[PDB]
Amino acid sequence: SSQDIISRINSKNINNNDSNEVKRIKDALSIELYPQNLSRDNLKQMARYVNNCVLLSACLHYNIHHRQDILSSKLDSAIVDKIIFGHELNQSYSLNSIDEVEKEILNRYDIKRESSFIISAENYIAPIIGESRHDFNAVVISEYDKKPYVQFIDSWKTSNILPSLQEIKKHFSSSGEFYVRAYD
Ligand code: NA
Repeated sequence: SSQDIISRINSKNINNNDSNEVKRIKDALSIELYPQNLSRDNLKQMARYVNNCVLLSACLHYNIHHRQDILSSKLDSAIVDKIIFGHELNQSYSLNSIDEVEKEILNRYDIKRESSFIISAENYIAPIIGESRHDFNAVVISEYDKKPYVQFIDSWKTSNILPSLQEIKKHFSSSGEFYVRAYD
């Protein structure tokens, strides 16, 4: 798979309107197992390893999928997805709150055991700039004899890379859509 990334990122079959973006990605991206059942501490180490929020979140998603620390950073999510995964990842319908994101993810896990997702928020409050598009990650953690829970992961937000639901909710007002996507 990582060799397919290398082929895509260096290819000449690219619309020149996308050239600078692909170059920014190529410049940032580095290419170098974790257990099948991840722990919260595993996720912390993976989030630290990878660290632009769209690139970071896609890198982390990829690493989680392969259970290995492969991609890191040293942007249109469609272009990023095409490079890292080889296609755009299919999205959910728009969701209206981070609470609803959590519920949808728990439902997907309940039915299909799908456990790792990229979240795209429209009106995330970033420092200084305010409401803005922001990507981050969510993984379902299953600890012994405990109900599965959603761990949000924001590898960009280095002050708190594993926020609680309460903490991440601080970064939203009622303004905003959310979308969930995942590599299959
Ligand atoms: Na926070």
